[PDB]
Amino acid sequence: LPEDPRWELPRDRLVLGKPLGEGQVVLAEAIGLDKDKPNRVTKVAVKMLKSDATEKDLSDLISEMEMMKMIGKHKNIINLLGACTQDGPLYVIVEYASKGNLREYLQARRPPSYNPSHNPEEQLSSKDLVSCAYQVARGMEYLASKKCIHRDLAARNVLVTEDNVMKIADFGLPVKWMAPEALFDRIYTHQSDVWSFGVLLWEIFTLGGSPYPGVPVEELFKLLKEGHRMDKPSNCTNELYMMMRDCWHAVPSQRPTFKQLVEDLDRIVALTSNQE
Ligand SMILES: COc1cc(OC)c(Cl)c(N2Cc3cnc(NC4CCCCC4)nc3N([C@H]3CCN(C(=O)/C=C/CN(C)C)C3)C2=O)c1Cl
Repeated sequence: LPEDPRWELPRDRLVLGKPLGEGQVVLAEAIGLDKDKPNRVTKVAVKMLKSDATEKDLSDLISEMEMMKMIGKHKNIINLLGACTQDGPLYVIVEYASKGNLREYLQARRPPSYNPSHNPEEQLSSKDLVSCAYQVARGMEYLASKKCIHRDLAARNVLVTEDNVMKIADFGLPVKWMAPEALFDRIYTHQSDVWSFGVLLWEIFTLGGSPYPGVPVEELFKLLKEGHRMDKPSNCTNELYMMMRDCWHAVPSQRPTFKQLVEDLDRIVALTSNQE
């Protein structure tokens, strides 16, 4: 594989740590990732091919990496940090998110709807929830501006850092998150991503609720054509419900853009107190 000096990090500068999940992702420590601070260690996530991996697996991993190079940096996406491509197997180094995906993060913060965790965490304010939504919309607005269409936007594909920064995941590569047009015609656009975001908003305000609970997949597209839409979560403002519903406009052209959603969420965040 051709070397790329803009991203290469010597292999011995990376201390492989524990599994993070399934190629596969391990936690690691990078020594001197910032060339200005060569004695600093930074926790990172690393992706590499699985044990019984194919040629297709390899070139997808490369495509993902090359795509990540082009998209550029934004604080609300999982950014590329480097790669080990030479002295052995391919490693792709990206930012680490210690607090899990948003779906788990939220569930684990439910009041003791059911809390599956034996290790529960502290309650989130109303302002925190809106601000989570705002950050995710910022992520997507940036991705949309670089002409990237996600296709599987959902709370499970948002990750949360140690500092509670929301970061879009796997943006360079389930039916209950798809716009109808994607579901039927396999037509994915920025507008279908906006649909997916509405579902993601509903997850936020159900603290990780499963969408369309009890509805079988088979039925769902029909129900959707007939104008079926999820009910408002028990604890969600009418305003934020309207945003969900706008995201779920049957006509893709009539949905708001991520640009507009960011603006709207910015206003709502500033209008929601830390105490309400
Ligand atoms: C090219 O490499 C990547 C490209 C990416 O998007 C463009 C992403 Cl999102 C990733 N990441 C980076 C990443 C960063 N931090 C974490 N933290 C874990 C969160 C899950 C709990 C422990 C820490 N994970 C990353 N992973 C995956 C690894 C597993 N992930 C999950 O959400 C797993 C959920 C399963 N539950 C039951 C624990 C996210 C990734 O796949 C990686 Cl490694």
